[PDB]
Amino acid sequence: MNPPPPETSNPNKPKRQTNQLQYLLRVVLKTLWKHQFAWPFQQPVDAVKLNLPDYYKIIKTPMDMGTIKKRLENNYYWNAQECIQDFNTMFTNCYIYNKPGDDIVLMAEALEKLFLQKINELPT
Ligand SMILES: Nc1cc(-n2ccnc2)c2cc(O)cc(O)c2n1
Repeated sequence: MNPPPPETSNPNKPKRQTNQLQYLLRVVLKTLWKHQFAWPFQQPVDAVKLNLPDYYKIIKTPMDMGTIKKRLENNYYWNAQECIQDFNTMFTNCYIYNKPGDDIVLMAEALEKLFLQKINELPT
């Protein structure tokens, strides 16, 4: 049984649009999305479909690029740092659930390096 996915809207949370958050959607997320190793990370982990019944017994703060994308489209974040923290949660979850050298880990590590290159310089 999968948990509910992370929220992509919250009326109690203030919204904001910044140049940096626009960039994280238009440039960073949409470039990572096209990477050959992006597909495992484009939606929440379906533990039922993927036959990973222990996934959410281990990962208690799930995050994925589909959720991040919807948050960016919703102007859900206050600032770029909040969105960057969601990317880092996504990568860290993969490294927690899996072991060094696993195929999925190699995929996450390549995306993380590309992510860090793209956010090295943000607009002002
Ligand atoms: N051991 C695995 C297998 C995955 N997977 C398997 C088939 N498709 C994705 C997987 C997918 C993710 O988004 C994150 C993970 O931490 C995963 N870990």
